[PDB]
Amino acid sequence: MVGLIWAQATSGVIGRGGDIPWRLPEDQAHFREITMGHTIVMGRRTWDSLPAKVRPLPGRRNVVLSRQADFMASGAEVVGSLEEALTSPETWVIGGGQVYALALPYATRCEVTEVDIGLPREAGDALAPVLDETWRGETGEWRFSRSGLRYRLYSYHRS
Ligand SMILES: NC(=O)C1=CN([C@@H]2O[C@H](COP(=O)(O)OP(=O)(O)OC[C@H]3O[C@@H](n4cnc5c(N)ncnc54)[C@H](OP(=O)(O)O)[C@@H]3O)[C@@H](O)[C@H]2O)C=CC1
Ligand SMILES: Nc1nc2ncc(CNc3ccc(C(=O)N[C@@H](CCC(=O)O)C(=O)O)c(O)c3)nc2c(=O)[nH]1
Repeated sequence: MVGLIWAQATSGVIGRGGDIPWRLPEDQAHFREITMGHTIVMGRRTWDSLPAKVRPLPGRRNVVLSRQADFMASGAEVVGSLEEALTSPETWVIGGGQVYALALPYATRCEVTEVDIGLPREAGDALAPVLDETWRGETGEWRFSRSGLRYRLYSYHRS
């Protein structure tokens, strides 16, 4: 089972300027709950974007995709291909835009947070993959974050 997990603005934006363009602590706790105890796979940029305090993310086997054969990330397994990254039975792909797109065909679950923030797409943003009609989804109820932003959770699956 390969799953993808991400949070997006309604527009599809997931990243800008090498970071995530909003604050939503409740969603980050959700991320931890889903991923804890599993292998997680991410692109090198997403690894770079993790706060030092949680790089690597604790309690998870951190796998990082890079085309730099020499790249080393403390506490992570650097691999050069998606094939080498997807060897664990349950794997969560945690981004970013490039790696979500790469892994989408391999995935049978998506755990998606929609963030109700006005954030029109800009050139060079990182974007969420678009889920087509092969996916079946359940839509959760809107909640307000302590940050003031409304958000909701989707669970998608395809067999
Ligand atoms: N809101 C959310 O849920 C999330 C948001 N983000 C945001 O996403 C953005 C980063 O996404 P993005 O810029 O797309 O970069 P990624 O995180 O997807 O990392 C891309 C890097 O992965 C490596 N890579 C890509 N394709 C391959 C391949 N086929 N084989 C081997 N290595 C490969 C390269 O590393 P190298 O260059 O070292 O070769 C490439 O530069 C940031 O802004 C981050 O904050 C990230 C995760 C979740
Ligand atoms: N839905 C959803 N998916 C994501 N998938 C990938 C990334 C990449 N960026 C991340 C991922 C995790 C953290 C992080 O600090 N996580 C900690 C703290 C958890 C907590 O605060 O309770 C942990 O998991 O232990 C981060 O600072 C950036 N983000 C999200 C995201 O924000 N939302």
